[PDB]
Amino acid sequence: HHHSLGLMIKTAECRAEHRVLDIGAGAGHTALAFSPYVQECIGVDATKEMVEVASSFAQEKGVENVRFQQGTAESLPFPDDSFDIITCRYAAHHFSDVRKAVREVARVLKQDGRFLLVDHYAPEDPVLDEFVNHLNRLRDPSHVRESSLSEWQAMFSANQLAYQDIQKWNLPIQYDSWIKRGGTPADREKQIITHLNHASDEARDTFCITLNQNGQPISFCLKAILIQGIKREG
Ligand SMILES: C[S@@+](CC[C@H](N)C(=O)[O-])C[C@H]1O[C@@H](n2cnc3c(N)ncnc32)[C@H](O)[C@@H]1O
Repeated sequence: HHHSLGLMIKTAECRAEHRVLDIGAGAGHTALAFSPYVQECIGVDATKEMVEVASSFAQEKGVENVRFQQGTAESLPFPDDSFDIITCRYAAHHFSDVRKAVREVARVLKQDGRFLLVDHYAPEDPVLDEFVNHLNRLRDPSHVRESSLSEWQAMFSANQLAYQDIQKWNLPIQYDSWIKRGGTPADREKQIITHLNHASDEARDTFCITLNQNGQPISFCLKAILIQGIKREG
């Protein structure tokens, strides 16, 4: 995943003196990437098991200035106007209330502070929408929703956040490995496979469905993007 991550560093326009907050931080890859360039990274993740991974991994790469902690995006501990940068990467489709999360991002971000949000997203067409969302709840039962770009813009505007699409790009997925990494049972996998085999034309177009002649999926694409948001006023 080095591309999404590099873009954020290019787009973030770091400063020696900045403080960074990585939300849904995971094994903490974003949080570490930033570390050489900013003062301090803080990262939150909901699962405690992930805080530990993150924090030991930090230690393993011996970086002093990043630290992880447990919490949720819908309720960040931190004070208002207390970060220059916030990163959120392939985590939002997991939040149980993305509306609130943005509101919190808004709160805790400083004025003219930047929100670098990377994720994949539903196309505007609701039918294509369901398609890509249903393909992912099937793979990952923890998948809440990948909101659409209209939706992201409406949320940004709703929170005095100035929306800019830095760059889109298709996310190739190699079906076979995607399944492994995701741990899915062969029950669900059969539903995934039916799903991909009965794709509308529009669907197998928009998501690059490539299949073995036996119906067995080779590959497809998610729609990745990097929105950047900047806290202005209302
Ligand atoms: C798939 S990981 C994303 C990868 C990671 N953020 C990175 O940049 O490398 C999604 C993360 O979201 C966390 N998560 C799920 N719901 C959350 C929530 N409501 N608030 C904060 N984190 C959440 C999970 O623990 C998980 O680590």
